[PDB]
Amino acid sequence: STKPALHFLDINATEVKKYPTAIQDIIINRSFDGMIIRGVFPRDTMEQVARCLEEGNDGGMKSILNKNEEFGTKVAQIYGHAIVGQSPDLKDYFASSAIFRQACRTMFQGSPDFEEQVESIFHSLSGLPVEIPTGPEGQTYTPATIRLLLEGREIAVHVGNDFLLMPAANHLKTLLDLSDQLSYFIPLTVPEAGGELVVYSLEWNPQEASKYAQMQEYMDDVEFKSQSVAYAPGPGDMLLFNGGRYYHRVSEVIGNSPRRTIGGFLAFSKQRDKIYYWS
Ligand SMILES: O=C(O)CCC(=O)C(=O)O
Ligand code: NI
Repeated sequence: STKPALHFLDINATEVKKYPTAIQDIIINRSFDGMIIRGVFPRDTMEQVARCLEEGNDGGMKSILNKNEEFGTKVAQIYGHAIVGQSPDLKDYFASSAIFRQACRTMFQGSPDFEEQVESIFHSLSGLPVEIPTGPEGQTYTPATIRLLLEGREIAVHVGNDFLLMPAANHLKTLLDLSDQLSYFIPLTVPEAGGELVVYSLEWNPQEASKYAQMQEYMDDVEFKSQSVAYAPGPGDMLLFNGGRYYHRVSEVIGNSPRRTIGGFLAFSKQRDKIYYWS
């Protein structure tokens, strides 16, 4: 057998219209588990946005950089508050999201715009309208956050469907289909080595995972019972995958060129007639 642990497609962004039910196929039919979509953004756009962040002409994006220094020396830094990290009132989250959307729009200079381009892809892959959710008092969710992984840094193993048990999700649970959520991200800059997305074929099992202080130890126990795939998309490629269902991590960055990625999550509306995307 030459079957890998998970089934991913690999397409060029110019071809997304040939896959008008891909989102349905991942979430509903489970006929594959993810896709790499090459060239969603030009490499030149990725270099210019990265230079904005490096040099600080970033539209204010540096004002919402969370260095996560309290959480130790292995953790990612993040521009914007991700919703998984938040209290159920979401006040600070919605304020960061406003800053993020304006800064992001300024850095991409419409060439192409980040939100327009990502929405184009998700529309093509579903046939559905695509929206960033609105909060209950008219706030904006953020479409994305930017993760910054320096040398030696990683994103520890986690699984997206845990969000459905967090109080921060209360308002989104009034809008979303409560089946799997997908993850999407696009690298802005890639490291010399390491910084791979590792997706396990182990599926969401919150009762069992909860017995471990470290979720990595759970993965290591199941490995004792061909159990994962690793991906390193290049700049401007989108990785879209069933992060809700499958445990996943990002491996440690090797070398002094940081890994910078912009992305978030997506899911159907309750009636599966719209796609919502956020971080
Ligand atoms: O590497 C990133 O930016 C995010 C990886 C991840 O955990 C996800 O896409 O759900
Ligand atoms: Ni994730």
